Amino acid sequence: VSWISWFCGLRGNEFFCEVDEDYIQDKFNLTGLNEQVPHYRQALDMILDLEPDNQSDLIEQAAEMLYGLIHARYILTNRGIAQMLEKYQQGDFGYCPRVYCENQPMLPIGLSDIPGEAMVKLYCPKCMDVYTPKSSRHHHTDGAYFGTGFPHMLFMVHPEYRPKRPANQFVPRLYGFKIHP
Amino acid sequence: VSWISWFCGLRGNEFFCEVDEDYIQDKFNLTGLNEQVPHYRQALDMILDLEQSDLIEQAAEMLYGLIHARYILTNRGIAQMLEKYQQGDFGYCPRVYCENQPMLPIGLSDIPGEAMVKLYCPKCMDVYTPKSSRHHHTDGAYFGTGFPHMLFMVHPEYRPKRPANQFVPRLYGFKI
Ligand SMILES: [Zn+2]
Ligand SMILES: [Zn+2]
Repeated sequence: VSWISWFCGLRGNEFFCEVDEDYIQDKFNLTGLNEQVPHYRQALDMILDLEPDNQSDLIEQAAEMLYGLIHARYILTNRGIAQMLEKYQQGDFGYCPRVYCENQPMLPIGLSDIPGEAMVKLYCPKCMDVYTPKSSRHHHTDGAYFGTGFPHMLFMVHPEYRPKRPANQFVPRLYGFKIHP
Repeated sequence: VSWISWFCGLRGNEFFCEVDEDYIQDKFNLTGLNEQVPHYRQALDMILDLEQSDLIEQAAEMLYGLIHARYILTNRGIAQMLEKYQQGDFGYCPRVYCENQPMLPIGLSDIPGEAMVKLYCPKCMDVYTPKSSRHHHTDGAYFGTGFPHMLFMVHPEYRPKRPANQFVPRLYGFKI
């Protein structure tokens, strides 16, 4: 088992995909992450199952953070997008709660690209609005681990997947009478 | 425990309120329900606790449910519901920018067996599907289509201030 497969397999991390480590091997992708997560190299090795080095517990955390931040970049590359598109087709991220979006499958998104500013939310292509995950096992995931441009990039590479707009809409009525507004 | 209290207490019936039986005693409220639910009077007694055809029940629920939809249009009903609203009994709007605005139960139709009860957001003014599954077997008709409105059109002070914020898509800090 890889550190990564283990992570992505944990409960609450259903929204993540396994980042190809080739991507991680290209130092050019990790630009500026070093000046962002504590124990950078120590955490980077841990993610790569490389040599460790006394509560080396706080490391796993920075490994999460690091992994998380890398993920946000990865899913902008075609492979990442492909892996995510697959989880999309599997409904891994849930479906739009809005009644008239008829369970349109959602995509994970971040309200900010800066860490620790907001927990990952859910985007609906149909709606084009963002919602809060119904599960709580997802109320501790940083939106920054997904970013703000991911959902868009995906659809701006796979347009055939964009949904047809809602054939129906909510129409308020008191007794069969359309109330306005 | 009274049948009604028993019912409203079951799991999955958190959205219901206890209908004052005085209301039930006025035959004028039950107009046309008799030609809608099977074993009408048998089911009506059961609801009032009056002394495998455990179907006399399936209809008690239906009947109760249909009565409920009417009840919550009366001030008492509205009051009891408004209370459950203040308690968040119906959940909050999933929409991120509605900042957990508490919702109200609603029906997409007043006709039975046509759609399961959905959730209305005053802020949003849109309807959503309950996140729990224990609510995916409740008829919207037991709540009706005009209830949320009636409530707010009697308790305006409760209408929410519109969203101070909105979703703004961006690729890299760039509104797109
Ligand atoms: Zn939607
Ligand atoms: Zn709302």
